[PDB]
Amino acid sequence: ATAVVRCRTRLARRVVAAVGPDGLLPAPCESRVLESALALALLTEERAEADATARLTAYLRTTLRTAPPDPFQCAVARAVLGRKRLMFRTVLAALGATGFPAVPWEAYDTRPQQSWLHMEMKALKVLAAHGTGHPDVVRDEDWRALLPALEPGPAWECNNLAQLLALLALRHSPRHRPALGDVLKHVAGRLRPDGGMPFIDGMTVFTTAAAGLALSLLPAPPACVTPMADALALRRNPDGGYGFHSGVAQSDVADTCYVLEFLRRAAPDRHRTAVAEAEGYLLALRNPDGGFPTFARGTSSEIAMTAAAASALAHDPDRREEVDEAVRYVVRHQRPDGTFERSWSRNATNAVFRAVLALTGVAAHGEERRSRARAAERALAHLAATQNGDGGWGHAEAEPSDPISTAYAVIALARGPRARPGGPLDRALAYLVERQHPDGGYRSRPDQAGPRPLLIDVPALADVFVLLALAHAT
Repeated sequence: ATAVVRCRTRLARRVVAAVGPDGLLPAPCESRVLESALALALLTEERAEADATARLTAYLRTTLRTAPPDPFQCAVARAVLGRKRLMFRTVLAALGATGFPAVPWEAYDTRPQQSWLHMEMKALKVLAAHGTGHPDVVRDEDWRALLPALEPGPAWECNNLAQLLALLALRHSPRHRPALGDVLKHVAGRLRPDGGMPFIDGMTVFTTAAAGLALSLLPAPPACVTPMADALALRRNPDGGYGFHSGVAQSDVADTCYVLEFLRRAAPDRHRTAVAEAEGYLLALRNPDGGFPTFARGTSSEIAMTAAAASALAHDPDRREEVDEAVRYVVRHQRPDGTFERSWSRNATNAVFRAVLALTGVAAHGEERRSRARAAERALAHLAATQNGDGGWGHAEAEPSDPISTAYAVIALARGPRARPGGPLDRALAYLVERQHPDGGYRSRPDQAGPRPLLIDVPALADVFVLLALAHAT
């Protein structure tokens, strides 16, 4: 058949082969400068784990020299070697790189429902109180929020950044120091082969769900979709949603929508109860304006999450009203140039693809059909207007192409007119065909972020999102 189908086939064989007998597609996260620097600071201050500290030091020097990250992480590494604004500023101040923000202490107090950020901001509050010479300020409720960092094993919620900041704070407390020695051993044991510390253990639930969805959209889905569906469903949280990796108790809308989209196609009867519980999870999060947040009702609706939930819920015709109110929300928030707004993915094409799928997957007629079609047309026009000469898209309009940003654009354009020779979708597919490696895979600059906007590199996601685009486009 076509070069595109042959590319899709080779990629699908590779993705299937990567799924293990437990039904999971492993998705480890690469070492990151920020966490590697914090781990170095912590172990050095505690005069612990000499072998690990030297490996961390070598990792940071190599990475600064060969693949330097964004300027904030660079400044963090240089500090140790020799609200978001408040967080990042206080991190640099704790490492001696700048002054502590002259803010009321309440500036560090956040809603506990945002469990990871809450721990990070409490740890940073303690670091600022001690760093400015006001340790008496710290309240017992501040320390109490940090207690999960003293538990042995992997980090609480698989989050190495939160545990490291918490431990940097806790080492100032005589009452908590008996527990420090054993956790430092666990922290030191996490170093990757390159000597670095990753942000998180991985994103295997997110990645397995997106891969299952891609495989479920092929003409003949492989048999492995069933154990993949099984492996996801048995990991559901009590609220019916899904976190991004095994052992993540905080559910989120992005992960839950990929699981729900996959289960609806590959196991709607076998996992009927998990499907219903995921729909229930989403509906319980829905905001009065018709949008959906990432984690917690009462926080701002987000365009990409609202579009993802619209498409995920659209399968049930009984949810038509909530789905229409979500699509109406997407239309209302489209920007004057046809785009939407970034969040968990750092490229512009991510929210475009989610919006276009919501705008075209829910069947509409009459005035609302025209309104949705016009919005989808402007978004696809934005893609055509910003397409690079090589057929791909980058993270932003002037950036060089990358496969993941291009994959998102392809998913959207597959909802436009039929591909034609030399047209935008045709050229994008040709770009993806050309970027396929001998081993059948893709290598891409990463697009996930956390804490936004700092990039997270989960290399398993490149193959998975390219396969999802090729499954949509063929």
